Amino acid sequence: GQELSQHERYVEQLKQALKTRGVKVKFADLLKFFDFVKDTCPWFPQEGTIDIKRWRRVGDCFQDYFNTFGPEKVPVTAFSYWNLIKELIDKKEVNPQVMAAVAQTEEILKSNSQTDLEHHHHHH
Repeated sequence: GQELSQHERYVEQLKQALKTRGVKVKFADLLKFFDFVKDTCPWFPQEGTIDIKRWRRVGDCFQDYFNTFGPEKVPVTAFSYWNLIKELIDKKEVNPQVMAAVAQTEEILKSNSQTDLEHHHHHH
């Protein structure tokens, strides 16, 4: 999430995507959930493929994790945020603003790693 928020070319396309839905959120607020998919689905960037057929599994994952660890561990808003990206990818075919961002995210996923740098802190 905060990783993608630093890639300027992707940020330009996301400025269109955040705005076009009319949802009043900051980039920090959106990309917070992009961090959440990496932490819950470490295999998603390994597939390096961003299509709704792949993205549906991310929500299935949040649902499994939600039933196992409760709403205090996974928020119900994670599904709400997830739904926003779900419609964006499902209809990327008529949304070139996000389609370019889908391609850019795949490029960045393939260029990056599941883990890099001293992320020596998990839990709280």
